Amino acid sequence: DGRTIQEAFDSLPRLESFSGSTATDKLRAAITLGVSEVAIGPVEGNGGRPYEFGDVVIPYPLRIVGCGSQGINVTKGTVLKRSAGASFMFHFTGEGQAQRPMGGGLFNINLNGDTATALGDIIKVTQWSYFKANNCAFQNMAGWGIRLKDVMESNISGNLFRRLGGPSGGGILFDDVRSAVTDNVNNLHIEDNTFALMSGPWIGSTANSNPDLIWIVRNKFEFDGTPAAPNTVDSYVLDFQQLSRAFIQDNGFTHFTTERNRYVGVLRVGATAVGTIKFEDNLLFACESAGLIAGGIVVSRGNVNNQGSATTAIKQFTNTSSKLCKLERVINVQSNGNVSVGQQILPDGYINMAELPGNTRLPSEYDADGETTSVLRVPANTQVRQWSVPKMYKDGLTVTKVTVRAKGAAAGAILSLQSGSTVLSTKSIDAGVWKNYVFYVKANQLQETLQLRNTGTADVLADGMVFGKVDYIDWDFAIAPGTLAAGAKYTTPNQSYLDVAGMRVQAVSIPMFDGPTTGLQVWVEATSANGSFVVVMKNDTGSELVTTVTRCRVRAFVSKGHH
Amino acid sequence: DGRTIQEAFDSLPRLESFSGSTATDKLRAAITLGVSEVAIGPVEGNGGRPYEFGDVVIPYPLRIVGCGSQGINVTKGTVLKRSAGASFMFHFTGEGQAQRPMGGGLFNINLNGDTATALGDIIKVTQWSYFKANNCAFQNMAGWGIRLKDVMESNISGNLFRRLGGPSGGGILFDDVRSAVTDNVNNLHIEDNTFALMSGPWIGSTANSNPDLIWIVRNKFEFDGTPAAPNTVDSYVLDFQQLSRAFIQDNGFTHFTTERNRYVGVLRVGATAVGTIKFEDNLLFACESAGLIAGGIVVSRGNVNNQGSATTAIKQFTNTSSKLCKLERVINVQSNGNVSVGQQILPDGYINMAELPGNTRLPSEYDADGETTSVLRVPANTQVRQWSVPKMYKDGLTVTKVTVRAKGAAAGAILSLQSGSTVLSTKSIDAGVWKNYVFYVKANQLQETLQLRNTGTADVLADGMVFGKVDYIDWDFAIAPGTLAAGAKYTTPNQSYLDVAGMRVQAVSIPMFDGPTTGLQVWVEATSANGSFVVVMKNDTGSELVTTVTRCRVRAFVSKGHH
Amino acid sequence: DGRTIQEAFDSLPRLESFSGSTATDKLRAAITLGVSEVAIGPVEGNGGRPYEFGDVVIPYPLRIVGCGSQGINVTKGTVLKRSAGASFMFHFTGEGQAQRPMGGGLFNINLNGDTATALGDIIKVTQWSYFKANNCAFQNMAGWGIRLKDVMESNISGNLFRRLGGPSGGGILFDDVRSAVTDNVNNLHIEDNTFALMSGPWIGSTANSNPDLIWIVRNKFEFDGTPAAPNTVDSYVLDFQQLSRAFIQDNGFTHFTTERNRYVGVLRVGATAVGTIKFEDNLLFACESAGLIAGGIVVSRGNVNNQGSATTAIKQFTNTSSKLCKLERVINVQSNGNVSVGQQILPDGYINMAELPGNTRLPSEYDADGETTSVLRVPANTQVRQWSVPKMYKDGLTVTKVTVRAKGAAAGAILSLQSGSTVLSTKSIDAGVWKNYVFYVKANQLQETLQLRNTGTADVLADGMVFGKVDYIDWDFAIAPGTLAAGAKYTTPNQSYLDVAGMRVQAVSIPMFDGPTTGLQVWVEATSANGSFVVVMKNDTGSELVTTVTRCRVRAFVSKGHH
Repeated sequence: DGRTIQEAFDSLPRLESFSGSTATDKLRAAITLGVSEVAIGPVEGNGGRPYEFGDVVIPYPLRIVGCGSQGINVTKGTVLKRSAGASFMFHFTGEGQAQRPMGGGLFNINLNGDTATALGDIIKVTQWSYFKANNCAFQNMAGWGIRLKDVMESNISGNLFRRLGGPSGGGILFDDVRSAVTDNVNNLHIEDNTFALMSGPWIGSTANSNPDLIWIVRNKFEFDGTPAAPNTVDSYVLDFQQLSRAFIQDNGFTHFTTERNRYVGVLRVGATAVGTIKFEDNLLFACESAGLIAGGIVVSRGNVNNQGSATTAIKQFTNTSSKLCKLERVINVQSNGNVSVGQQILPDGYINMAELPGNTRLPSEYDADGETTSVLRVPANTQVRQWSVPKMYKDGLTVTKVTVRAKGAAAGAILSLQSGSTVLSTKSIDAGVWKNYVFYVKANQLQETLQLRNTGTADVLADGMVFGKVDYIDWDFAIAPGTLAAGAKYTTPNQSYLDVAGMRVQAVSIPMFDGPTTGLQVWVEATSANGSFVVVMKNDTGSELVTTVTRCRVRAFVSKGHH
Repeated sequence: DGRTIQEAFDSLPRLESFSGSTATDKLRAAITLGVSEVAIGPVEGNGGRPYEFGDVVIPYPLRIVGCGSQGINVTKGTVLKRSAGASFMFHFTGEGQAQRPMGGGLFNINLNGDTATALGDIIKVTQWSYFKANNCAFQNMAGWGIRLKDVMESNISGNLFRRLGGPSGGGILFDDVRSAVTDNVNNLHIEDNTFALMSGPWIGSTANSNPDLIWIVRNKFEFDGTPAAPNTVDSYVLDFQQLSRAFIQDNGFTHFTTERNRYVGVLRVGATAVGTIKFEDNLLFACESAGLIAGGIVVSRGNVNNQGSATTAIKQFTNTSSKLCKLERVINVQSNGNVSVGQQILPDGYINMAELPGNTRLPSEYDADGETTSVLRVPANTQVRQWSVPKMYKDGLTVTKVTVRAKGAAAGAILSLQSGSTVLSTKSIDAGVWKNYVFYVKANQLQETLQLRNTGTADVLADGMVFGKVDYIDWDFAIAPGTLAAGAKYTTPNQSYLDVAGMRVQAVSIPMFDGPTTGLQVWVEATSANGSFVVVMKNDTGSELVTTVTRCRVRAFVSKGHH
Repeated sequence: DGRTIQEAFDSLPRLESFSGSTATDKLRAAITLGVSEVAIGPVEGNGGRPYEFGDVVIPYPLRIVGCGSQGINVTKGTVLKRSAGASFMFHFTGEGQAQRPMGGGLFNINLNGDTATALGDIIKVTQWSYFKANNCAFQNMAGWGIRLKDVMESNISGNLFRRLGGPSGGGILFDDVRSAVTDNVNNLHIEDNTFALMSGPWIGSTANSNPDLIWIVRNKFEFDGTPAAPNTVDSYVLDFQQLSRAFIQDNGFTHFTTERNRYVGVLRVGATAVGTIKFEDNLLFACESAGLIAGGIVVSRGNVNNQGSATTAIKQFTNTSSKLCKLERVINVQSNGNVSVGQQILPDGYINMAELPGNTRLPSEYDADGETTSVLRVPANTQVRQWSVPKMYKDGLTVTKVTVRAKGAAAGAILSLQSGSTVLSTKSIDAGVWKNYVFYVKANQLQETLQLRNTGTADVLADGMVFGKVDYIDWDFAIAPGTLAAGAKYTTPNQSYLDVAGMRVQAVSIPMFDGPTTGLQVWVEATSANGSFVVVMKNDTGSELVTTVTRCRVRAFVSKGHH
């Protein structure tokens, strides 16, 4: 002893070597002793061969430290191979534990499956928190690299994932929740990683996985080739049947195509997905499709695909989500720098109705002819949406206009534009077609908020709207000029600015009519300084003129007050 | 010796064990020797108990390496407890050092306070650079986790912060500058961290802290519960009384409410804060308010709150900053996917005046009725803002119009629109109310720049403006038709296109007037190809007509040149 | 032996000590043995001096582990100095290797050059993957810190770079590709780093480097001072002669000016650069210029410069790229919070033509007078761009208008607006000047897509366009009133709504003419309910009137259908 102070036999560097019979049977000698960190040394101390573990169960936050690195090659560093017919290599599980396991993981380790085809899992983590897998590899099997169930607060960064998955595998799997829907995968970082040459979902989640607050950022995903096990189904690199808050950002994705192992899209989001998925500022190369969004709130912006050697421009998300999606185009630039798919050219001032606030839950649905393909279904006697009027417009001197693109599901839908419960105007909605419905708000009618409501008896599908100030209002009114003797004239009823615009009328257009006014000399007389007017119609023919018109119309122009 | 080459007693693995009497008195034996790295081994070598340090002072970049992990549990890994009545556990300080300490920190260590209520600091870092605290924990006291004064170039990532703070504590504190305002906290990364169940500011700064270039990104902040010490005051998760360049992005924030330990908002920014704070693309859940911005330039976009179980939609930032803030709505989506707070519906083409360039410092102030609540105060004889005219509009054939929303602080404010020192037109500003002031720029007056100036004698508050091309210009002019005999007519003075629009006039509206024109047949005669015109007013009554009008007006429509 | 189980002499902790003669000659004893990890201990075991390596070649993924930290100071931790006249310290190379090196690097090491002026390289990495350099320093020479050739999948994060470069050095260099253009630098992370007081490019690439998928994020770049070797040429902090997919985001940049060692700009991008460079959300302080973009697709948004003590507002990117660039202003705020350079005020609805899709590669070029300085050159008989018409506009009841800003390179350019191969209308383009060319699409002509084509015989330069719905259409038509006897009148040919607007005409303006209409009383008669009309011109003079006009024009207003 007397090692200048302590004793010798200082197995503080608890390497695998101190334990028992064989590597895997040393197993719980490691674990039974409840040692905190175990060194695993390089492939030199096992004679060029990897240490071979199988079905090792870790019930406590055990650091397995290595002296390898992220990388495919197996000839330098710590290397670990799954055993002949074992289901997993390590199962870090707090199932049955009084206190939940918190910490531990895999540091500096090249982890392989026993064979390039062994279905199963490499590393399972169940009911655990603050697992880290750093500077590692996960490779060489046809099951899942890392399988996660009820794991929180965790980190998987700077690793390689390769030759993983197939028919019933993939990379990192968010499995079903363990018990309650809150026993999910949440607060997990997947960063700085490299994914390559894999089958199944590269990252995925099950139909009951309920994941939340997932970072998938600054990774590199690239096809690379087909592994031992090709895909049996149309596949997506990121396949999340459920997903809540998620950042999927600043990643590369390269060569994901149908012909290349059936990667028909980059991201797929299941119908039952909820929370906000940000798919933003990814740089793609020669990818076939952004993917399929069947559910959730998904925001996609800033993504750019260089088409490279691909035969076609990237296809945009197919969206059938029942929820607001804001899917800005994935820009397609050809390898020569030419844009062949640009930003979506929207109608000026277009707002998809799902982007507006409202007091009723209104599921979105797919319509091929909707501006964004996504439209609200609004049943009878139900608010569409209600929004705040800009403070610059509430000056008593601004006419505004709402144009809404709508389709009746059947006969009898009516849209009303309202200020609160006051009905401003109504439009009957034509069944079965998209049409633009125009509603003007006189300057004296505009208040704090506006709403559209279905006041009819059938469902209306609401696409989007344009709302804003206008500098004129159209006006049509009854006339009855009758039969005029030679030289006789008729003067229309007064058209008060109050009725026309709700505010001073600056001027009007020439008047037009619901029929020919042959032989009528027409002019306008102001009846007040505020732009009220009559139209005068004088028989200029020299003999009796039987007029036919019964309506007159103008465009009335509006500016401010009297100065 | 002759250890196949060297000597034995190879205390190159300098564990705590080689030093002196007790853990803390080993203290400077460690430190006096000036050893670079010290291993601290797991809770097994101290008999299930943590090693207990207090008031240990580190004057040199000392790595304290551990074999623990980020995590709450104290039963596996390196664990360190503050001592009975000690103020701190470690003080990494370069106070008095000839050369500033640069490096060192805390690697793989679960750090606890002696008791869940001990006010003080766990870890203080003063006058230091390139401190790293990685894979750690900071927990179990009512003071500050990490206290920072004059620390630069540093990193605190992948840690847990929990059961910290209260009345006079919090998580990570940016304390006052040490001496000169440049002895601040700058270039610090706070990433990949987990904050939980804490009181005070989770991250904060003092009124004299002057921090700059701070990342707070891809962390998880969640209420979790109330710790031993509840908040005594209304609190904010991020409370920066001073802050310059800062990225606060891609974080989760969950369940921050008044009822939940008085977290009345997520972010608060002090009045004296300066540099650009980016609060962007955070995903919130059941949070009560974005917070209160009392100062600085703050940009907030891309944030989305899922309201979840909260009773109310998230409230938006209250902003009283004297400086430009660009605060895009934090979108509120209900747990069912329904938007109940959408993006702010702005007037079409609205620009808040603080977003424009100008040659004078003009502090912003709060006005409830301003479009963004933030408005400029512009004293007499002072420029409001000046901007560049788009090159597409400077073709000699484009009329433009400025609409500015303004309120006089008192009688006598005047806004002038100018091209350089040339005054284009003026509007007297009404005291005490918001009104829209309209200024037209004839096509022949538009040059390189435009400016608004207060040319009056009182302050004007400037909200925002709309500036853009228009396809018409309103025009009003003097007439004097007088008394007309039967059949007699009056022709107005010529209305030159040069005066009307400054360019060819395409057409005009019907003319209106400052009073009734009963009995007057009115038409327009072109006087040139370029749209100049007179109005003719003919007495169509058959007897003497005494007219009353003295002004005529039209809308004049403009298109391009003559072809 | 019988070390309670194993043998003693357990040189599993392979420190440098076990090898051979001297540090560098231990060289391949380390390497020949093919040891995976080598510890290098602190400056204490070499008597206060750094271990001094030179021209050490590593052909296999060797971890060189240290117990230092990122930092300038050389008195605590592992420190390594280049030798007297050696070209490099380590060359991690897989040149000649059967299997490519994958893994290894530099962990916890302060790496210095022998002298502050030694041109050369500190660390070269050639033909390698998954190199990591973490928690390190790279300092004290006038050559390159890290030189990279054919390195992939790699990471350089959390390091210090200082007193590096000069005339023929810099920080991190992406050197030429090794053999095929795919033997590049790709999938590399440069994060969390600190750059300081350096010359040359801080990060750069050669004219043949072809880099792809580079992160440069959340670093701190600051002038700091001039090193031993000042710049001999105008320099850029980031100088990438070639660069494809790259994220340059969330970085600080501080005090980069011409006077401060000739940093004339922050980023320079070479003419032959391709793939999408995102320069986004950087926070600059007292920087002189964003830089010079001579090539590639570059997207720049969210950047803000606080001018601080600098004398001038930051200058914006100079752009001469042949490819689409979307360069949103770098906002300039003065140290007092006043904006002095705001967002670019664009014409309302402006789209630079390069942002649109098209079937032909059309290189962009510089024009000082272009809205963005970047314009397309479109030769004869070639499409300009083609875009999709918004679905809200394709209702058969919407008139739209294209305004395109264009300059003929020479006489004879013609722009045609077309729906597919159907020509809607044409404009001859004036040589040598920018002009706005207006094209109206009647409501009955609008289909699925629109295109502009050069149908002339010279090149046209295309700046940008405005495309959108309009609520009127201008119309001009032939008349022949001739000589009218007293009281006689002329009625123009019918103006069908079909010809005027392609849809119902709501009203028209007063008619104007190609000359004076003195003495003509003019009115309009509707000829149908759908807004067709004639103009009547009656001689109101009482004697023969010889008219002179031959054209009449109106603005025609359009709304929806008949209800």
